Amino acid sequence: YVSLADLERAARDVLPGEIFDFLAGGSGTEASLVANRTALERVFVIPRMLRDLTDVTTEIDIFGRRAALPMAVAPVAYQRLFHPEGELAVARAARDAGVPYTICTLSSVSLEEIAAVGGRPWFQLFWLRDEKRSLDLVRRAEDAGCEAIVFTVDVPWMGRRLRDMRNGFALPEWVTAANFDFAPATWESVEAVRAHTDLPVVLKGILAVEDARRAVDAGAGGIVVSNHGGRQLDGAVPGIEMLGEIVAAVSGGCEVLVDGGIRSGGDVLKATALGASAVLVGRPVMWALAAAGQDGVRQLLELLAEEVRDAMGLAGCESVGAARRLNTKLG
Amino acid sequence: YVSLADLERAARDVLPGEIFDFLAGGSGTEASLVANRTALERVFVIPRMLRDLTDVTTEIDIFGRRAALPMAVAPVAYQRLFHPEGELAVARAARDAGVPYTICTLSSVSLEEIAAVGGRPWFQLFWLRDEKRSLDLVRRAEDAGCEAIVFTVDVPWMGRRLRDMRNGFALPEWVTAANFDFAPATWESVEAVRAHTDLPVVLKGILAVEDARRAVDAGAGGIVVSNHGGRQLDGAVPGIEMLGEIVAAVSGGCEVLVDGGIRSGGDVLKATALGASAVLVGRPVMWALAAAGQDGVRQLLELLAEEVRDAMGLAGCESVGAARRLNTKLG
Amino acid sequence: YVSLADLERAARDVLPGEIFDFLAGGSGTEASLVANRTALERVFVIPRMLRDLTDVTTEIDIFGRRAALPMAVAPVAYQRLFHPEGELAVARAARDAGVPYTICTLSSVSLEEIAAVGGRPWFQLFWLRDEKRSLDLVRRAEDAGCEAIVFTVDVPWMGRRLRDMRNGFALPEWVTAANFDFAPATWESVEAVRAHTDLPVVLKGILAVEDARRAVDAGAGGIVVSNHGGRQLDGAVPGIEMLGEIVAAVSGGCEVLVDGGIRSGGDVLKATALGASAVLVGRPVMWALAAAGQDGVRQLLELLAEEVRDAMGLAGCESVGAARRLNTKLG
Amino acid sequence: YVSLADLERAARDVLPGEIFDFLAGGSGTEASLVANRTALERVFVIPRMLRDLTDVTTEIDIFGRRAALPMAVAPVAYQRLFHPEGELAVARAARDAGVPYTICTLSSVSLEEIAAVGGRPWFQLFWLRDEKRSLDLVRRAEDAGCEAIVFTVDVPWMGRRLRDMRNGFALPEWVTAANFDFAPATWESVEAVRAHTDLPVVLKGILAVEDARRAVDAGAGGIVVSNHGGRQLDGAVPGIEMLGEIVAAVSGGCEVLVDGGIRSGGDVLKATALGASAVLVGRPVMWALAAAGQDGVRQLLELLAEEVRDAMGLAGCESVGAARRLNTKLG
Ligand SMILES: Cc1cc2nc3c(=O)[nH]c(=O)nc-3n(C[C@H](O)[C@H](O)[C@H](O)COP(=O)(O)O)c2cc1C
Ligand SMILES: Cc1cc2nc3c(=O)[nH]c(=O)nc-3n(C[C@H](O)[C@H](O)[C@H](O)COP(=O)(O)O)c2cc1C
Ligand SMILES: Cc1cc2nc3c(=O)[nH]c(=O)nc-3n(C[C@H](O)[C@H](O)[C@H](O)COP(=O)(O)O)c2cc1C
Ligand SMILES: Cc1cc2nc3c(=O)[nH]c(=O)nc-3n(C[C@H](O)[C@H](O)[C@H](O)COP(=O)(O)O)c2cc1C
Ligand SMILES: O=C(O)[C@@H](O)Cc1ccccc1
Ligand SMILES: O=C(O)[C@@H](O)Cc1ccccc1
Ligand SMILES: O=C(O)[C@@H](O)Cc1ccccc1
Ligand SMILES: O=C(O)[C@@H](O)Cc1ccccc1
Ligand SMILES: O=C(O)[C@@H](O)Cc1ccccc1
Ligand SMILES: O=C(O)[C@@H](O)Cc1ccccc1
Ligand SMILES: O=C(O)[C@@H](O)Cc1ccccc1
Ligand SMILES: O=C(O)[C@@H](O)Cc1ccccc1
Repeated sequence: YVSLADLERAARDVLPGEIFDFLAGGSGTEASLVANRTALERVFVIPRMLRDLTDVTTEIDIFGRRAALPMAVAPVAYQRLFHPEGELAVARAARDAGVPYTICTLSSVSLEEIAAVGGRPWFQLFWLRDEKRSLDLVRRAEDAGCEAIVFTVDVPWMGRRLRDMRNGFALPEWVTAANFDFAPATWESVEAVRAHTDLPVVLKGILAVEDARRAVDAGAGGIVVSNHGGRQLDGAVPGIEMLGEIVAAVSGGCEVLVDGGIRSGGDVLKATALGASAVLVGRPVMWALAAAGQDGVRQLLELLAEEVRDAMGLAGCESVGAARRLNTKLG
Repeated sequence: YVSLADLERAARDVLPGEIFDFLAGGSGTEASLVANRTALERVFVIPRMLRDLTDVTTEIDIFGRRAALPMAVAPVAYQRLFHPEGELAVARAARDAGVPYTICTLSSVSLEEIAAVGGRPWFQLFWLRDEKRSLDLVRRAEDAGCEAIVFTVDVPWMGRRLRDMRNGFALPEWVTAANFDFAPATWESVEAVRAHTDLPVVLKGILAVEDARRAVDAGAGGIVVSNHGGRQLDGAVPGIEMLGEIVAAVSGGCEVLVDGGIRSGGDVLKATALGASAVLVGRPVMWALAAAGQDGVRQLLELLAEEVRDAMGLAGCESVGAARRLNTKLG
Repeated sequence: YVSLADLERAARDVLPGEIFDFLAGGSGTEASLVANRTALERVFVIPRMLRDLTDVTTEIDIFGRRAALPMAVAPVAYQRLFHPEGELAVARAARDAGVPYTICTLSSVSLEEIAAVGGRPWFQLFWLRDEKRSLDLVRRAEDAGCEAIVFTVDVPWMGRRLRDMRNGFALPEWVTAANFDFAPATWESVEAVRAHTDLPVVLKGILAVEDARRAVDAGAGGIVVSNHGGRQLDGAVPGIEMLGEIVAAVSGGCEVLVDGGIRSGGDVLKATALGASAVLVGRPVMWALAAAGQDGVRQLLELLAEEVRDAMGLAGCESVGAARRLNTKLG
Repeated sequence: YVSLADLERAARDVLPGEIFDFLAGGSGTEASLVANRTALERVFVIPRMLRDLTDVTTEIDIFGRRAALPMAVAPVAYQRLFHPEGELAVARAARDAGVPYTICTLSSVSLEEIAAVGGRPWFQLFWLRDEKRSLDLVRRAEDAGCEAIVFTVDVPWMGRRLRDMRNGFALPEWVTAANFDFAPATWESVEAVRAHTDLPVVLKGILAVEDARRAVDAGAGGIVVSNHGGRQLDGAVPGIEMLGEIVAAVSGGCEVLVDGGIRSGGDVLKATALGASAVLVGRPVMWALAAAGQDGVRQLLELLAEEVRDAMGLAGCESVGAARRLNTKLG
């Protein structure tokens, strides 16, 4: 595998069609899904030359911990859909690569088992039905050693995924929500979470500038600027198109991550140059999982690591901070 | 049917080619027809998160009455072309959905029969040959219980529809202008109508900002920002491209509606976010009529209702007014 | 024929390939040729409604004479290439339509014969080898009753037409330059012409704003904002893209015409709305000539006349002057 | 051959696939490779008319010497890959055309043999492993009569060329680095070179404005605004998109060249109009070499010479300086 696109074809071959579609699809006409890629493709970097590259490092510090790359594995529900080892395969590869892994509320292996793998697990929260259970999930995650709560804020309910509707797709009987035996979140829900954990709370799915500033005011330790991979509002702006304005508005008040369509180290560089602290990567991690299990994800993460270092140095950046100071031009 | 596009294919199968073309076509090279869709596709919404969605409502008040959605059925002449029950099937489904139905001057069932169906009928006016007959049609409509006069102002004569010319298309002998046994409108014609009814007069086919302001000055209760579905001037700007500027110029002085290419609840949301009070929908209603009669239109209107509610809540809007305060970004 | 595009197909059928290519082609990679159409397609008109259309007229006064449309037939060399009656067929149809016809320096029928047809002939000048012969051609034209000298200023030499090179195209022995038994023009050449005729001198092939202003200063009675149909500099900006800026810069000091890709009455309207006094039309006139001789050109000119009137009234313009006051929007 | 594109097809026929790919390819997804052409295609020139063209000259003075065209042959490593005579064939044709030829550090014929051909050789430098050897290469070049040192500054290491990886491409045993029996460059390396030669030092691969100004401050005699033909950072902005801003920032302090996708005399004109002193041309020279050896390159250079003169005069420019004062418009 010499690009992330080799892995997509290999995943399409092995997965059942309806599962491939569950993974690949977006909501509505898939406008936002396609726009995530379009938007990245319009961005060109203006590289710097003749800088010292004797110690190029891709490491960052985030939410109290060193990460090997400015990247984390995005939350993706039900990973046993893609491979029998599911979340454990992905979490092991992430641990070994030094990349944070986001454990899902709807994980197909329990959060405690996943966290036992080690590494830098984060925990993604879907707000439940009741405040007390939501907060129980948060406490479980914190007790298990998760280092951040990734509160998903863009899913008051799920988007209408027409591929799944047409396929009549439903979870196989062999995949379950292993954390169990839901409701719209509000700012009051954010406060309830913030009051009940000492972990950084990261709001995932912020697109409006006013919401980014309120997230800081609310005591968030980060946000993820995201349209949920084009799976929520069809017609929502891509995160990458809001990122620059949002980074300027928070003015260092929280970490600002982005996701949506990141498919190479050059894409990571683009996101960094627009001001992102780090990115999330979703679908490609699942392609590598589907294609080759743990070793598949490990290979993906090594290819991304090499592509990020490559891109940084070709752009004259010895550190991620320097990459953030690069300028861009739209094509 | 899980999108409006399923219905188009079903209509293409059942209708005779030349009738499908009458419906689908525009004037000239169809530039304005295509641009209506292009323009909507360029618009992205910036959704808001974490707002109270406990009582999301799609209702609006317009021209004195509650409507269930910010939408009305556009005037489309000769609906017996598409189904034997014609306008009565459409008007019944609209009534049952709580959406206003626009009765045409060139309806293939008489305006009085259509209005007898009940619901919230509006009446569209083509200016006749003489002031007295025009005003008779208006009086008939008002006497029959129509709640607004939709004066079409963009048809001093008809556009050159090359599909129809090539097809040598002509009304079958079995469809007639059931309101009977025409001339360019002017501002003087608007005043004659305004002076002779107590109903709100809505000017349909306004694109210039100066014309929107004059419509307010003239005592219009609304306008429809529209290029007549690309069927009049070929090269006329899409309404959606003028809407924001026109909403700012009238500064609350009349309702501002838009039409042209609205094909989903996400499109409704876009129009709302650009400042529209409500939209009209034309061709898709006729596709549903052609495909499945009354029940077909009912299904379409239920799908739109669900898509509008979906979109609103995913964008953090509990009401249409809140949707109007959303910001947009062009792609 | 219900569009100008029907005529192109009919011309492609009858003409020998290499002659069709001579007609259709441009210089280089044909970038400027294609851009003429692209540019027109980006322009949308903002129509006005509810104006008096009781006496819509397409007439204009130009260079001392009434014309039936804001349009003239562009100079196109060697029209016997396309039909045996060549320039006489075209000039007769133009006369009968009330449109000025531009007689070429390289006409395949003598300028005196063409002018004998009557109508409103103009004469296009290519600068010769010597000042005295150039001026003889001008005197011949004036003596024959031509009403304007269209001095071509964008051909210091001919563009590299790769279709013709590949075809090894050469004038058949049966077509000759009937005005005979060339050199780069300069501003000094313009003055020599201006000093030797009382006719309005029109500089054809102006694209820079500074050249438009100098043309006024030089005593030109008009200019044609033009990239020579994409046949001269490959990469020259389309005239339509310079027109607005040039109209503002001359501020009524001379007539400002445009050409390049005008293929409908809607295109005429666009050019007018951008500020053109009139347009030239080239290739479509030759398609109609090739397809059906005199009667073919007559049909084209009647179709354009109807399309121009149609477009004007749909846009609320009772006169060409009103069309010039329309606003536009780029798509 | 009547365009540069005829030569590409002829090269594709004769070269082995993997060598054609080595030549044609870029890094990553080839975004920057494609963008070099896109960017040129967006540029339109605004030509001037009616200027004196009695003595049109394409000559320029650069780095102390007259060149016949505002163009040089770009450095391209290992030219014996494309033809058995390699660099000598290219250098002979360049000499005979009066165009500077850039001898590569990785030339497949020794720099001394190439320079013995005569003409205006320049020498391109890749920074070595040690300062003393780098400087030896520079001294060799100067001793051999090279007239400028083209220091490549955009290759701290090589880009990831996926075509070559997929092809498993490797230098045949019959091609060697004939100058021998590498390390990231820095500004300190530039100074070491500048201190050790009296030749103008030209930094090739500058894209940021701040780097252009520092190059002047560093005592460079020129720069080449370049993304290395899309072979280094995938996502690097095209040089042509930075050129105008960089020319304004150096304000005459050094020569500013550009490369990337120059494929015609019209493209040369575009680069000149954006402010370039001269261009480099890479891939097309290798196509002509592959197709027809020395005589192939000679034919290419004659075709470019004629296309540059053609374009200049059609645009009203009697000299390259006048071409630099042309304005442009983006399409
Ligand atoms: C199959 C699938 C399941 C997902 N499940 C979740 C989830 O449970 N929670 C969440 O916050 N995001 C979820 N996401 C969204 C991802 O976290 C991420 O925002 C999106 O996939 C990012 O884009 P990418 O896949 O283009 O890299 C899911 C995405 C996919 C494709
Ligand atoms: C077949 C057909 C007939 C129409 N008849 C009328 C009419 O009688 N009066 C009118 O004002 N608009 C008429 N319209 C225009 C519609 O009211 C509406 O402006 C246009 O169709 C809106 O766009 P949409 O079809 O893209 O939703 C007609 C449209 C179509 C397609
Ligand atoms: C076959 C052909 C021959 C032409 N000959 C001349 C000429 O002799 N003089 C001139 O000024 N323009 C000449 N032109 C350019 C036209 O006058 C006009 O600028 C160009 O064709 C306008 O565009 P259109 O063909 O797109 O309508 C010629 C154009 C064509 C296609
Ligand atoms: C096969 C190949 C080899 C190259 N080798 C070198 C090199 O040794 N040094 C260098 O500075 N640039 C090198 N370049 C880049 C060229 O100098 C030039 O920047 C690029 O090819 C310019 O674009 P063009 O090929 O689009 O005209 C090479 C380019 C190609 C295609
Ligand atoms: O995009 C998302 O967040 C959802 O698709 C995750 C999910 C999948 C399946 C069932 C429930 C939830
Ligand atoms: O308005 C801005 O500043 C960004 O939306 C521009 C942008 C477009 C596409 C991708 C990234 C950024
Ligand atoms: O777009 C419109 O408004 C017309 O097509 C309506 C109409 C149809 C048929 C006959 C007359 C009128
Ligand atoms: O000028 C403006 O402000 C709008 O025309 C922009 C727009 C384009 C496309 C769609 C909607 C809006
Ligand atoms: O575009 C033009 O103006 C030329 O093609 C006219 C011409 C044709 C043939 C020979 C000479 C001149
Ligand atoms: O800069 C301007 O104002 C015109 O070039 C814009 C334009 C583009 C395309 C067509 C016409 C006009
Ligand atoms: O683009 C470049 O500069 C390299 O491809 C040149 C090179 C080719 C082969 C081996 C080493 C270096
Ligand atoms: O910003 C500018 O001024 C140039 O990037 C514009 C440009 C685009 C494409 C080609 C050349 C120039």
